[PDB]
Amino acid sequence: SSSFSFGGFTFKRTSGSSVKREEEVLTGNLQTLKIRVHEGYEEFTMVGRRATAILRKATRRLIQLIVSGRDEQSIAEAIIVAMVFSQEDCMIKAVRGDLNFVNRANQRLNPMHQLLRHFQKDAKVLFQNWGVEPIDNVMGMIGILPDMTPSIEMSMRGVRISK
Repeated sequence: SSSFSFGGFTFKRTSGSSVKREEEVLTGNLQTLKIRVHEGYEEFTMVGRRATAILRKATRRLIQLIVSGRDEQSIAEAIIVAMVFSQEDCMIKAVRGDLNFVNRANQRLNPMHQLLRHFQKDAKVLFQNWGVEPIDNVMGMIGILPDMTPSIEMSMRGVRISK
């Protein structure tokens, strides 16, 4: 039906539904945010000049993120955007400080953009609370660790690398 841009990446759905839903979450700084949650399985591609990815997800959970990029750091940039987009609660909980990002008109960025801006600042807490898991490298799936170390043994939950 159509694309969009978020976090410096063009998104493009390739399966799943666009119904809305409101939910209140609580950050790790005890601030309340009101977010628009897509309930159901949806699948997107993500494209930016130094990385591209496939993102599969369901309700407030990332199923799978396969990413390719020029290197570890361009790959990390794809990962942070997908984690924020996932909307998972370990993501919401990784927030420190109040989020009050604004445009040049002193209007609030929307809640999703509040999260994105926070984690673009720095994703260390995000990555450390996300969860790691074993990988099968007999299937060619490369892993990446919370510190950006590539590994053939583990990876941050749901994340795999392919270039």
